[PDB]
Amino acid sequence: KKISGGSVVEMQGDEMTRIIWELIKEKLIFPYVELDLHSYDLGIENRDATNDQVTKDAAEAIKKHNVGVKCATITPDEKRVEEFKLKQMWKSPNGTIRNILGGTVFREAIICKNIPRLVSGWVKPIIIGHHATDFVVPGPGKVEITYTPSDGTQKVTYLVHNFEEGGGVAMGMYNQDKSIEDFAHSSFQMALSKGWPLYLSTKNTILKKYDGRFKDIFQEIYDKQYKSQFEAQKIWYEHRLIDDMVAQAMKSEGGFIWACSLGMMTSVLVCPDGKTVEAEAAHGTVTRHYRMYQKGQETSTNPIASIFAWTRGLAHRAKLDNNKELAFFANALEEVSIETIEAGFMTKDLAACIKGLPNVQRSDYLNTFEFMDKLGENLKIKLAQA
Amino acid sequence: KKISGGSVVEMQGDEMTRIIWELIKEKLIFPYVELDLHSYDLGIENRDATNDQVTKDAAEAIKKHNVGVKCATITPDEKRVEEFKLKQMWKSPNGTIRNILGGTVFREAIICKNIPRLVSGWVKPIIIGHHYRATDFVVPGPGKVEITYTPSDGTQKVTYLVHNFEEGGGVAMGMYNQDKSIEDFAHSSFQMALSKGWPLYLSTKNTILKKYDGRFKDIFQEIYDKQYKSQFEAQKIWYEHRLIDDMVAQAMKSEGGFIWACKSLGMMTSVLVCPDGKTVEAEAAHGTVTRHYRMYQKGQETSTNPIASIFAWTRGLAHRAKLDNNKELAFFANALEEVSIETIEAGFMTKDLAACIKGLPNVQRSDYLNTFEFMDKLGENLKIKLAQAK
Ligand SMILES: NC(=O)C1=CN([C@@H]2O[C@H](COP(=O)(O)OP(=O)(O)OC[C@H]3O[C@@H](n4cnc5c(N)ncnc54)[C@H](OP(=O)(O)O)[C@@H]3O)[C@@H](O)[C@H]2O)C=CC1
Ligand SMILES: NC(=O)C1=CN([C@@H]2O[C@H](COP(=O)(O)OP(=O)(O)OC[C@H]3O[C@@H](n4cnc5c(N)ncnc54)[C@H](OP(=O)(O)O)[C@@H]3O)[C@@H](O)[C@H]2O)C=CC1
Ligand SMILES: CN1C(=O)/C(=C\c2ccc(=O)[nH]c2)NC1=S
Repeated sequence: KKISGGSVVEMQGDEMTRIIWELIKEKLIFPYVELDLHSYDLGIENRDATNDQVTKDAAEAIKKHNVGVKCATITPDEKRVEEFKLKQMWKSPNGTIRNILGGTVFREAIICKNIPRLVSGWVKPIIIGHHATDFVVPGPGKVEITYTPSDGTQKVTYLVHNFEEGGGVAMGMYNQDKSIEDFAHSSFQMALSKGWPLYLSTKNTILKKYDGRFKDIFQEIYDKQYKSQFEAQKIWYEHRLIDDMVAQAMKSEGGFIWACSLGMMTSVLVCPDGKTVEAEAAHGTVTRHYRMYQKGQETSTNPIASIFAWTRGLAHRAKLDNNKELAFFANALEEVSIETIEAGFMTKDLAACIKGLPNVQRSDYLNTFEFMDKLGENLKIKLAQA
Repeated sequence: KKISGGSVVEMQGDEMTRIIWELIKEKLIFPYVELDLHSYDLGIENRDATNDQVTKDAAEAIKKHNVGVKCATITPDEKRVEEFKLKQMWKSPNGTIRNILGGTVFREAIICKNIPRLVSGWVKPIIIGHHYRATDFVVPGPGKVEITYTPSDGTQKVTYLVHNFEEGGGVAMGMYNQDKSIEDFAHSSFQMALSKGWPLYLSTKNTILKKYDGRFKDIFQEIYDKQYKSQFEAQKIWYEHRLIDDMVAQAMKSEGGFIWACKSLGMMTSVLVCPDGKTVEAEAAHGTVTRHYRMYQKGQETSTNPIASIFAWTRGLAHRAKLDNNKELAFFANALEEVSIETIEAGFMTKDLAACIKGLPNVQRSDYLNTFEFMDKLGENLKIKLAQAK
């Protein structure tokens, strides 16, 4: 009577998102889906309690089971250490996981037809994917950067700058071909999965050789694994330059992968091998909202990013398992969310995008529990019907 | 009769901006201001003709007279060489001038109330300083990339491994920065904050590049304490280093009204600020507007935006005034800046602004004036505004 989801690593979070997260599982996921769930408590007091072990433990779990969905979690500073009496200034969980998993991060804003987009439109969303020794130079003299190949066949030495002025500062950066390659695979697969064109954008004219190598190693992997599958879906890859991008793009239908309100932005880390994926929101814990919540005040916090974390995650578990039932479900919910907002029912943040904050009458939007309630109602219906 | 302006270095540019600059002069400056005008014609023909000499001179002039106003100039490339049979693909004027005067470039966007902004929280303006010359090359296969510092005083050289490539090849690059260059950045930066009475913010990835951005933060504080804290507190402003992630946070959540030191185009104003805090060069941040200019050539109606260009004149003129204690000029410059904003805030604008409000597809002709009409309306409100302050 319920769907078999399968293996999902979930990660609990902090403050206001910890609440929405629970609200989602309760009203939107568990009433409908059975999962073999590898839950990991990543909330600040638990991370401290276990010496950030829970984090490493979770990351390994995702590596194992391919699918991870993550609630937003407190990264620590002074005030935090002071607040929870933390033993240490724990390294961002995103950082720790990203480190054990690799891959490249894709960021997509969810588009609602009644919600202002920067460009008037933009019917379909653009999907953005983003991609050293430094020292002091006491006084004058040459800083040269020099390359000797393994076989000692040559030696190239380029001068970085000659200091006759005084001292300064200097640095050296590198980048292996492998990493560029992983960036490419991920970039093309992303374009495949979402059946959309891919673009690349570089300096290329300034940092010629560096950004050149990117142009190249993309082309090559395209022309030897992807030129084929791509046109098998009437969909291209192409290069371009940053300002010529923003050119034909800020006058575009939108809806392509481009390689280089917060409640609506969705990040996803897509690993090299295409099989492993972690989804989360792009926003934080929404502390301001949670302080209010604590104070007994009413809140209007956008659960969409967090929802899409779930769906995109579930979507990818379905894909892997070859699970048409589940696949349908994830999609069905992604629909209901956009549907419900387009229907006019929405949280305060969205309402502000439409009317501007000074203009928002309480009856223009719904509070956190009201909006979550409404999606619950609309999901229940939409599923009952089709 | 007219206000005595003083020494001002004028540079004339190309294409649409050339047409507009002549209108700004004719209609808005000259009628009210006499000026000891060192003009230099930075047209492309003339730059060609004189063997980019006129450029150099203009820079040298600005050096000597402290105040410049630049019209947008063509930067050549292959296509341009053909169009103009150029003797040579001459370097970017700004490039030439900036490498003679030094200092720090500063963009401020001009904000009208009726113009959908980037963030509606930004009710007051945000001014951004930016600091290029990095050597980069391709590792074809395995080997070591090392970066070596040999002191000029004969002390043992110092070698850092940048990466030892075993599995494959890749890319590499050195980057550098002189103390002088950073000192300059800091000064220019504190100069401009005091100038504009707004507070100053430096951002870095200092945590991540301990030594490289470490130097900046330091050099900035060390300069800030040694000679600006006094003047800063004695004006209710402050300096402060921050990290980029904190810095965009506070920015996106702010009221605007601050200068930030960082390591629509007809409303963007570029200002080169020399460290001495005595020389300034003003210019619109946009280019020569060929697209519009070729429309103008073929007899068609244009609606190009003069504000950017006008503010070149006004910061230049304003700085001149401030230098010379010219209370009369000072007023005028402001008076004109306001009239600008005002006129647009009154509905009278160019097509590009009209499309900021009504959406590019929904822009009807009656929403906006064309270049020449709008330029007149500026002329009209200026006269009127000026007549009122008397
Ligand atoms: N683990 C993770 O993935 C991340 C964690 N964080 C953590 O978040 C904590 C504090 O977050 P902070 O950086 O202050 O800001 P957040 O990114 O948490 O959100 C700050 C502001 O953005 C708006 N906002 C963001 N998300 C939503 C939403 N879903 N619905 C409605 N409004 C939203 C609200 O604006 P308004 O005030 O106008 O209502 C909110 O006050 C920090 O401790 C940080 O470490 C941050 C980012 C990612
Ligand atoms: N000397 C200088 O400081 C600079 C010079 N240039 C030079 O300009 C030439 C061509 O410039 P280009 O690349 O077209 O860049 P431009 O800055 O001239 O502008 C390109 C587009 O931006 C919009 N735009 C810019 N300024 C205005 C304005 N004042 N009013 C209305 N719309 C505006 C127009 O778009 P739309 O067509 O949609 O109206 C315009 O076609 C080159 O040779 C280049 O080197 C460029 C930048 C700076
Ligand atoms: C405005 N502008 C430039 O500055 C430019 C190139 C440049 C500038 C300074 C320098 O030191 N080297 C190169 N081209 C255009 S247009």
